[PDB]
Amino acid sequence: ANIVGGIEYSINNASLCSVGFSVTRGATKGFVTAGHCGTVNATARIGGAVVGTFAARVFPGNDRAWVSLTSAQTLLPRVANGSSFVTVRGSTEAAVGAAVCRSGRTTGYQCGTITAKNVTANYAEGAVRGLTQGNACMGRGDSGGSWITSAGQAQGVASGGNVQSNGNNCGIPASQRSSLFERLQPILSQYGLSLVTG
Repeated sequence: ANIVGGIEYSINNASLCSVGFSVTRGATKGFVTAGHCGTVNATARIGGAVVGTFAARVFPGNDRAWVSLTSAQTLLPRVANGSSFVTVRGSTEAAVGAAVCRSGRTTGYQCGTITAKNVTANYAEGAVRGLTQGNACMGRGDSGGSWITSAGQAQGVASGGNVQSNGNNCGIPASQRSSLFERLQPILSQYGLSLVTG
Protein backbone atom coordinates (compact mmCIF):
# COMPACT_ATOMS: atom_id res chain seq x y z
CA ALA A 1 0.00 0.00 0.00
CA ASN A 2 1.23 3.56 -0.44
CA ILE A 3 1.79 5.03 3.02
CA VAL A 4 0.45 8.58 3.21
CA GLY A 5 -0.27 10.70 6.32
CA GLY A 6 -3.99 10.71 7.09
CA ILE A 7 -5.22 7.43 5.68
CA GLU A 8 -7.18 4.82 7.56
CA TYR A 9 -5.71 1.58 8.88
CA SER A 10 -7.42 -0.99 11.18
CA ILE A 11 -5.89 -2.73 14.24
CA ASN A 12 -6.56 -6.46 14.76
CA ASN A 13 -9.54 -6.18 12.40
CA ALA A 14 -11.40 -3.96 14.90
CA SER A 15 -10.57 -0.30 15.71
CA LEU A 16 -9.71 2.30 13.07
CA CYS A 17 -6.98 4.95 13.35
CA SER A 18 -5.17 7.24 10.90
CA VAL A 19 -1.59 7.09 9.70
CA GLY A 20 0.63 9.83 11.13
CA PHE A 21 3.89 9.93 9.07
CA SER A 22 6.14 7.61 7.04
CA VAL A 23 9.47 7.07 8.80
CA THR A 24 12.41 4.74 8.63
CA ARG A 25 14.51 2.93 11.20
CA GLY A 26 17.77 1.88 9.48
CA ALA A 27 16.42 -0.43 6.73
CA THR A 28 13.03 -0.76 8.49
CA LYS A 29 9.98 1.02 7.07
CA GLY A 30 7.31 2.33 9.45
CA PHE A 31 4.72 4.98 10.29
CA VAL A 32 4.22 6.81 13.57
CA THR A 33 0.72 6.94 15.05
CA ALA A 34 -1.06 7.26 18.40
CA GLY A 35 -0.22 4.88 21.27
CA HIS A 36 -3.85 4.35 22.20
CA CYS A 37 -4.48 2.88 18.71
CA GLY A 38 -2.95 -0.58 19.39
CA THR A 39 -0.76 -2.71 21.70
CA VAL A 40 2.68 -4.01 20.79
CA ASN A 41 2.34 -6.67 18.07
CA ALA A 42 -1.25 -5.74 17.10
CA THR A 43 -1.76 -6.17 13.32
CA ALA A 44 -2.30 -3.14 11.10
CA ARG A 45 -4.26 -3.46 7.85
CA ILE A 46 -4.65 -0.97 5.04
CA GLY A 47 -7.48 -1.72 2.65
CA GLY A 48 -7.89 -5.18 4.02
CA ALA A 49 -4.22 -6.20 3.66
CA VAL A 50 -1.74 -6.68 6.51
CA VAL A 51 0.96 -3.98 6.24
CA GLY A 52 2.84 -4.48 9.54
CA THR A 53 2.50 -4.61 13.34
CA PHE A 54 2.89 -2.23 16.28
CA ALA A 55 6.59 -2.24 17.27
CA ALA A 56 6.40 -0.11 20.41
CA ARG A 57 4.00 2.26 22.10
CA VAL A 58 3.43 4.37 25.16
CA PHE A 59 -0.10 5.11 26.35
CA PRO A 60 -1.23 6.62 28.68
CA GLY A 61 1.44 9.02 30.14
CA ASN A 62 2.33 9.89 26.49
CA ASP A 63 0.31 8.71 23.41
CA ARG A 64 2.70 7.43 20.71
CA ALA A 65 3.51 4.36 18.69
CA TRP A 66 5.28 3.26 15.47
CA VAL A 67 4.21 0.27 13.31
CA SER A 68 6.97 -1.59 11.52
CA LEU A 69 5.96 -2.36 7.99
CA THR A 70 6.77 -5.16 5.58
CA SER A 71 9.17 -4.34 2.72
CA ALA A 72 6.42 -4.21 0.21
CA GLN A 73 4.99 -0.96 1.60
CA THR A 74 5.82 2.25 -0.25
CA LEU A 75 6.68 5.08 2.08
CA LEU A 76 5.81 8.58 0.85
CA PRO A 77 6.67 12.05 2.23
CA ARG A 78 3.01 13.15 1.92
CA VAL A 79 -0.14 13.87 3.90
CA ALA A 80 -3.63 13.50 2.39
CA ASN A 81 -5.60 16.72 1.70
CA GLY A 82 -8.76 15.56 -0.12
CA SER A 83 -7.52 14.36 -3.50
CA SER A 84 -4.29 16.27 -3.11
CA PHE A 85 -1.22 15.98 -0.91
CA VAL A 86 0.88 18.12 1.46
CA THR A 87 4.57 17.36 1.14
CA VAL A 88 6.45 16.67 4.37
CA ARG A 89 9.54 18.89 4.38
CA GLY A 90 10.78 18.56 7.98
CA SER A 91 9.82 18.66 11.62
CA THR A 92 10.42 22.21 12.83
CA GLU A 93 8.05 22.73 15.75
CA ALA A 94 5.67 25.67 15.29
CA ALA A 95 4.97 28.09 18.12
CA VAL A 96 1.69 29.06 19.82
CA GLY A 97 -0.44 31.04 17.44
CA ALA A 98 0.89 29.28 14.28
CA ALA A 99 -1.66 27.96 11.76
CA VAL A 100 -1.77 24.19 11.46
CA CYS A 101 -3.83 21.46 9.79
CA ARG A 102 -4.49 17.81 10.63
CA SER A 103 -5.51 14.93 8.34
CA GLY A 104 -7.51 11.83 9.24
CA ARG A 105 -9.99 9.23 8.03
CA THR A 106 -13.03 10.71 9.82
CA THR A 107 -13.09 14.47 9.26
CA GLY A 108 -10.51 14.70 6.42
CA TYR A 109 -8.14 17.74 6.41
CA GLN A 110 -9.05 20.52 8.91
CA CYS A 111 -6.94 23.57 9.83
CA GLY A 112 -6.87 25.95 12.84
CA THR A 113 -4.15 27.33 15.09
CA ILE A 114 -2.08 26.07 17.95
CA THR A 115 -3.54 27.46 21.14
CA ALA A 116 -1.42 26.00 23.94
CA LYS A 117 1.39 23.55 24.68
CA ASN A 118 2.00 21.14 27.47
CA VAL A 119 -1.65 20.24 28.04
CA THR A 120 -2.84 17.29 30.15
CA ALA A 121 -5.77 15.18 28.81
CA ASN A 122 -7.47 12.89 31.35
CA TYR A 123 -8.57 9.83 29.32
CA ALA A 124 -10.51 6.88 30.82
CA GLU A 125 -7.19 4.94 31.02
CA GLY A 126 -5.08 7.61 32.72
CA ALA A 127 -3.63 11.08 32.13
CA VAL A 128 -1.58 11.96 29.04
CA ARG A 129 0.72 14.91 29.56
CA GLY A 130 2.65 17.37 27.38
CA LEU A 131 0.16 17.59 24.55
CA THR A 132 -0.12 20.60 22.20
CA GLN A 133 -3.59 21.99 21.74
CA GLY A 134 -5.02 23.36 18.46
CA ASN A 135 -8.54 24.34 17.38
CA ALA A 136 -8.76 22.44 14.09
CA CYS A 137 -11.72 20.02 14.60
CA MET A 138 -11.32 16.20 14.62
CA GLY A 139 -13.57 13.13 15.14
CA ARG A 140 -13.38 9.57 16.46
CA GLY A 141 -11.05 7.65 14.07
CA ASP A 142 -8.86 10.74 13.42
CA SER A 143 -6.46 9.67 16.21
CA GLY A 144 -2.93 8.95 15.10
CA GLY A 145 -3.34 11.20 12.01
CA SER A 146 -0.91 13.92 10.97
CA TRP A 147 -0.70 17.45 12.32
CA ILE A 148 1.34 19.56 9.86
CA THR A 149 1.77 23.20 8.81
CA SER A 150 0.73 24.18 5.27
CA ALA A 151 4.43 24.72 4.73
CA GLY A 152 5.19 21.03 5.31
CA GLN A 153 6.55 21.00 8.84
CA ALA A 154 5.19 17.90 10.60
CA GLN A 155 4.10 18.71 14.17
CA GLY A 156 2.75 15.49 15.74
CA VAL A 157 0.05 12.80 15.78
CA ALA A 158 -3.58 13.22 16.83
CA SER A 159 -4.37 12.11 20.37
CA GLY A 160 -7.85 13.31 21.35
CA GLY A 161 -10.23 16.23 21.77
CA ASN A 162 -13.62 17.27 23.12
CA VAL A 163 -15.68 15.41 20.56
CA GLN A 164 -19.47 15.88 21.10
CA SER A 165 -22.30 13.36 20.68
CA ASN A 166 -21.97 13.47 16.87
CA GLY A 167 -18.42 12.02 17.24
CA ASN A 168 -16.51 15.24 16.42
CA ASN A 169 -15.93 18.80 17.63
CA CYS A 170 -16.57 20.23 14.14
CA GLY A 171 -20.13 21.41 15.10
CA ILE A 172 -18.85 23.78 17.86
CA PRO A 173 -16.96 27.05 17.33
CA ALA A 174 -13.22 27.00 17.06
CA SER A 175 -13.10 29.09 20.19
CA GLN A 176 -14.56 26.12 22.06
CA ARG A 177 -12.50 23.33 20.50
CA SER A 178 -9.67 21.48 22.17
CA SER A 179 -8.02 19.02 19.78
CA LEU A 180 -4.70 17.57 21.13
CA PHE A 181 -1.69 16.04 19.41
CA GLU A 182 1.44 14.32 20.65
CA ARG A 183 4.59 16.21 19.57
CA LEU A 184 6.58 14.37 16.85
CA GLN A 185 10.14 15.21 18.04
CA PRO A 186 10.17 13.09 21.18
CA ILE A 187 8.68 10.16 19.20
CA LEU A 188 11.49 10.27 16.60
CA SER A 189 14.25 10.37 19.22
CA GLN A 190 12.71 7.81 21.54
CA TYR A 191 12.52 5.26 18.70
CA GLY A 192 15.49 6.42 16.63
CA LEU A 193 13.26 7.14 13.62
CA SER A 194 13.98 9.36 10.63
CA LEU A 195 11.11 11.21 8.96
CA VAL A 196 10.65 10.54 5.19
CA THR A 197 10.75 14.01 3.49
CA GLY A 198 10.46 15.35 -0.10
